[PDB]
Amino acid sequence: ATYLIGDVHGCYDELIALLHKVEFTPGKDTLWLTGDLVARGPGSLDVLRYVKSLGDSVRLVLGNHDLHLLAVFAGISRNKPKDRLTPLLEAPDADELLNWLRRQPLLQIDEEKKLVMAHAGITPQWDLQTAKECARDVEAVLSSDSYPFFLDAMYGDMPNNWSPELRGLGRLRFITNAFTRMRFCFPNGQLDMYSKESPEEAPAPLKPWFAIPGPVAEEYSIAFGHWASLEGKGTPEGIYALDTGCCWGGTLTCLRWEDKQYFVQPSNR
Ligand SMILES: [Mn+2]
Ligand SMILES: [Mn+2]
Repeated sequence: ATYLIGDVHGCYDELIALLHKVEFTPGKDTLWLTGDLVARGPGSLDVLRYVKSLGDSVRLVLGNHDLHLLAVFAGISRNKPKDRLTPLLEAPDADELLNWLRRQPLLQIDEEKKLVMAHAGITPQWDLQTAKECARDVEAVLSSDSYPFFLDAMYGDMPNNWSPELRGLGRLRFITNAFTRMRFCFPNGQLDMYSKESPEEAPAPLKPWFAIPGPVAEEYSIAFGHWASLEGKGTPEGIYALDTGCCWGGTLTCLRWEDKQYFVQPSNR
């Protein structure tokens, strides 16, 4: 069976309870994770250890907090106490865990299930071949010996319009923002990087990226996390928002793909 779970954010206990609820069995089942495995919750270290241990039984995409963790680890960004990352950073296996984490994809594709996963979704300005190429570009940087310079470069909110003619840092920054930070678009598909509220609270003419017909969404289902104030609701058919804010005291949600059956685990507050 195929299980998809949204942003875990270090909520290891809830993760394990949800997986026991479905009798998740490595070797017979596969787990898809939308990213943001770490930060806010208390068990980032345990989460990373367990997910890494699953090997081929897990298909992960990196989110924005995974990338921030990598930036703290390389000395690029400052650690926030609120992120609760110090046990993970001071772990004796920190190097192993994080060199594994930076080698994971930004994008997961399963042709037989017609299923695409990215942390934030798929911008409507992209077709599938382009999404793939951009994922491969950023992934090559992340898994190279020079990933700290990339992490330093990734911060920024422009450019917000895609073009195959984009180059260098602007290209990397747009790819990163589209995959890990996207929520609302302008009618032409151009990215907005300031509104994090629910679709009903955003001012016109902003709409969710998925309310704009895009070539990928026309042929594929798309699962994603990241956008907690969506609360998993309001998506069109074929769009699955899996982040229900477990680390914020909401719930951790698991979707079984074969029957589209939802299983939910309350936050441990
Ligand atoms: Mn996120
Ligand atoms: Mn998140």
